[PDB]
Amino acid sequence: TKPFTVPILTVEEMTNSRFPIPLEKLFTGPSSAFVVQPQNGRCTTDGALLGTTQLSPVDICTFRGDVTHIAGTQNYTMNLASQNWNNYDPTEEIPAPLGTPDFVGKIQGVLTQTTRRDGSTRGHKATVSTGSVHFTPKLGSVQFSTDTSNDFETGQNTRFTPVGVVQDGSTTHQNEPQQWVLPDYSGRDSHNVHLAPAVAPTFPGEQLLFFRSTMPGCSGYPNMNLDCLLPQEWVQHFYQESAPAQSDVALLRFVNPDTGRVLFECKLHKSGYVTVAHTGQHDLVIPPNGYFRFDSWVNQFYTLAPMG
Amino acid sequence: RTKPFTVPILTVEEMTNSRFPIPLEKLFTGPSSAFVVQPQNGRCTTDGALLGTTQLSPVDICTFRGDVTHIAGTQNYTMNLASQNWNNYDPTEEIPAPLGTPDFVGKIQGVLTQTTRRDGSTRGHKATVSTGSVHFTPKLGSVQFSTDTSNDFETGQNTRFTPVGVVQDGSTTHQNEPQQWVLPDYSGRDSHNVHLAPAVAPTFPGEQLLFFRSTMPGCSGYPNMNLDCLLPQEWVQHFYQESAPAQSDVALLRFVNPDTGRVLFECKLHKSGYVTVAHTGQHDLVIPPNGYFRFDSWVNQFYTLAPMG
Repeated sequence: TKPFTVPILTVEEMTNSRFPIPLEKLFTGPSSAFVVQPQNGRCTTDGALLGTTQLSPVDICTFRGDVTHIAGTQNYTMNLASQNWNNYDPTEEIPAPLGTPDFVGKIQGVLTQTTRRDGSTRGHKATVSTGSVHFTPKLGSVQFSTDTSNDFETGQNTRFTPVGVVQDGSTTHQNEPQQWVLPDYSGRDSHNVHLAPAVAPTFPGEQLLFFRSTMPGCSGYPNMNLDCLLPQEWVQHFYQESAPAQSDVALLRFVNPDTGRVLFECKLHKSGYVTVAHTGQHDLVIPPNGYFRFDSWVNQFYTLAPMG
Repeated sequence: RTKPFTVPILTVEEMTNSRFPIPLEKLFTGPSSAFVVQPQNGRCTTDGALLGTTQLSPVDICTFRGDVTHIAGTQNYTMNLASQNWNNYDPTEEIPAPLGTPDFVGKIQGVLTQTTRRDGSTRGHKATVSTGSVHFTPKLGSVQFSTDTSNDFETGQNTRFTPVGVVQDGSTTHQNEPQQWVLPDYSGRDSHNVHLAPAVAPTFPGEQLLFFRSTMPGCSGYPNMNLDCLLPQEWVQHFYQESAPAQSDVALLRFVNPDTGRVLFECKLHKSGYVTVAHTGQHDLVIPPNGYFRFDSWVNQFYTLAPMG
C-alpha cells in the first residue's frame, strides 16, 4: 500500500494549528478535568479534515466580510464571507466557517479595509470576543469592538488579522482566554453542530501529548497557553499524502539526530491526536533539532516505554 | 535512478504567499524587464535548497523578534534582533539578512506585542517599520519601529512584531509604494546587500514569468498592495521535504481542471525555482477555483510551451 509518514520537521520548524504562530515546546498533562475538543488542527492520519479545520496556517482565526456600524458605539458587525470572498453558506455541514477560533477569549487584532472605487485604505485596532452573545459565526455574523466610530465604510471588503489575546487585569489573572472551551458558534442557547470529536487517553498511564505555543498578549494577564493536537504542518501533510491507516495506532519515535538515539516514543492515533506514557504535567525537554519518525502500525494495546 | 519529483495537489487559493503571510489569490503574468525580479523570500530550488532570506514558516515571514529600547523624545523604538527561536542573531551567517526579513521596500504596519517575564503582564501597540528607512539594518541585527506610545515598552523584555498590512502617504502620488520589486538596504546605506538569491527572468522567446499573486492589506492611504512571489510557500515547504533530484533544467507542469479532466495551460518550473509561461502581455489568469498544478516530465531549456491564452 502507500506508506504513512510524518514530516521531518522540528517542533520549532512547525506551526500551531489553532492560532497562527509557530510551535515552541511539547507538553503533556492530564485531560480529564477539562474537555479536549478543539475544532482546529483536526485531521485523520489518512488525510480527512475535521471540525473547522482548514489548510492555510495563516487564515486561522481570521475573518473576511463586509461591515456595518453599530449606532453610538465603536462596535461593528461583520457579515462573513468564505475564504475566497465568496458567500458563506451556513447550511454547509461544519461547526462554523473554516478557521473560526475554537476557544473562548478576547482576540485582538486589526481590521483592515481597502475601498474599491479609489483604493483608499484604513486600519483600526479591533477585538472580537468569542464568548460574546454577538459571536455567531455559524450564522454568518460576528461582532468587533474598535478604535473608531466613523472610519469603516459599508459594502467594502474588510479583513481581520489576529495578533494576540487579552485579559482584564482588574480581575483574576490568567482567567482568559479559556483554551479548552468552545465558543457558541451559533449564539446563545443554540447547539454547536458537526463538531470534531472530543479526545482523551484510552490506555493506562497515557496522557495526551500537546503541541504548545504561547499566544501574544496585547494587554492584561492573559493565559497565553495554547495547545493543539497536531502541528498544522501535519494536517497539511496528512491531507496531501492521504495514506491509508493500517492499524489502530501509528507508533512514532522522537529521534535526536545529534546522538542518533531515540528520546521517547508516542502513539499517533488515526483519529488524529497524540498520546505518551507519562503521569503528571511535564514540559518536555528536547534537542532543538529532534524530529518525529514513523516506525510501525500497532494496535490499541501496544505498551509505550515511559517518557521521563 | 531516484525519488520522483512532485508538486503539491493544492489550488492557488489553498496555498499561501511566500513573501508576506496572507494566502494566494490569483495567477498573474507580465513582462519582467522594466524591473528587477529578485525576491529573497519564497526562493527555493526544486531539489529542496532554500535561498536568500527564505525560511519554512508561512507565519514568520515579515516578523521580528528581539528586545527594544526607546528613542528619546520620539515614539520610535529600536529593536535588537533575535533569531527565530529567541537565540542570538549572527550577522556573520552567510545570508542577506535574518530569515524571513521583508524583501521589499515599503512601510509595513503591524503590532508590537510584549510580555513581562516576572509577572506575565502584557501590552501591545500599533507599530510600523519602514524598510526603506536608513534605520532598517536587519543584517546588522537592528531595526527601527515607529509607534503608538512613548513610554510603554520595557527594556530587556521579549518583543514580537506581527505584520498586518502596508501603508502609504495619501498626500503623495498614489500607488507609489510599497515598491515590491526593490530590495531593502539590508545593511543600511553605505553597504552592499550580500548573499542574495539570484535575480530571475525569462530566457526563452515569448515566455514571461508566472507570478503567484496576493493583495496585501492596506492600513491607510493609497498603497500598491500587489505582491507577487515566485513560488507558493507551500511549494518551498514541499520541495524542502521531498529533496527530489532535478533531472533536467526544467520541469514541465500542467494546470489541470479536475472535474472536466482537461488541461488549462502548461508552464515551465525551472530548477532554480521560478515559473514561466508562454504569453505576451499582462494578464490575470482566469482559472477554475479547484484547478491544481501537476508535474508531467522533465524537459530541457528549449521545450516550446503552448500559449496560455
